[PDB]
Amino acid sequence: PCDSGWTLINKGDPFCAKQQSVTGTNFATSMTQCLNNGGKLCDLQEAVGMCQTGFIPSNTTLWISQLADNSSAHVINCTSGSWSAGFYGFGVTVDGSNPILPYCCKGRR
Amino acid sequence: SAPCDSGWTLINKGDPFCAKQQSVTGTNFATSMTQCLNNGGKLCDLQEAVGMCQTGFIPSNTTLWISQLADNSSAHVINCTSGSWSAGFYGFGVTVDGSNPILPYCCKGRR
Amino acid sequence: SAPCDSGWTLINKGDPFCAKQQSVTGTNFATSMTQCLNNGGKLCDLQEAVGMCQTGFIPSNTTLWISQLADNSSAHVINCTSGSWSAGFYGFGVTVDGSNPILPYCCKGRR
Repeated sequence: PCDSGWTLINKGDPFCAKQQSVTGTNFATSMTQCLNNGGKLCDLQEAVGMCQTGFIPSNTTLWISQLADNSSAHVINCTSGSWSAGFYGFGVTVDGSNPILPYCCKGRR
Repeated sequence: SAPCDSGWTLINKGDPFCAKQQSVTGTNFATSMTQCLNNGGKLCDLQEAVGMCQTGFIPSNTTLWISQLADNSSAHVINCTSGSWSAGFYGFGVTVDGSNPILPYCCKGRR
Repeated sequence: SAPCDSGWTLINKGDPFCAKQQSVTGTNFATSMTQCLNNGGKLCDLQEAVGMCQTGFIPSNTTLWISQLADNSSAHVINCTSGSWSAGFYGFGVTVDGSNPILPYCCKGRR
């Protein structure tokens, strides 16, 4: 159901996700990279589903698609299956001990 | 040739989608989302709730979670009354909006 | 077959999706959402607007609503100029962003 390099996440309506980088990347760069790879930054529920599946490693922070304000965006941290929310300015690349990784999601093919 | 899974209902607003009421009891945000994800769907976003209210699939005077955070600790709810909608927000652990219970509704794509 | 319906354009950015400018004059948030819902779609989200700007579908110096709320009374807008985007927020009844009319854009899934 997913293109080469993507993974079928079986939560909600199953979708396809991919960790796009191992480097800490800012918000706009994350979104643009994912858009160039035929996908989008995952929303809140897709992040929660990937965390519940174990697809996202424990204690990992990623940018989700929601804005916190005109100059900030929300991050989701995944640890031991549970999710927590935060936000940062568009230019931030490191959420405490975790570099903020870009994760792309897209529909089933 | 059914447009939805059994237990789900086609809402003809925007691109028609499939909605289902998960529970009749007030439920917090995290449990709402987890139950929707475990029922093959996800929490309805703002426009899906507006469509379900305009169609009448959501009865008058109904408060339900939507899939947008209000801050790191809160999420938005939508109240539906007399065919019109209004937005509010509440902490994750909250299960009640005034006299109304915050009910979980799930949405997914038309099949 | 055709990826989009008559009037809608396939946007080749992110998950490729069908889009349509719903009006040429400033429209408030609620009327924008209602027009989109009544014409088979919904207000585009943040990444859909960013893609439409990066592909050139959105002309330069264009402000449009998106589907996210900034609070219970306001919604976010995206302005596209050159290849780049910026985020603002305005009350539901606002029609103009500075000297830019707030235009409604509808988005939906392909095929």
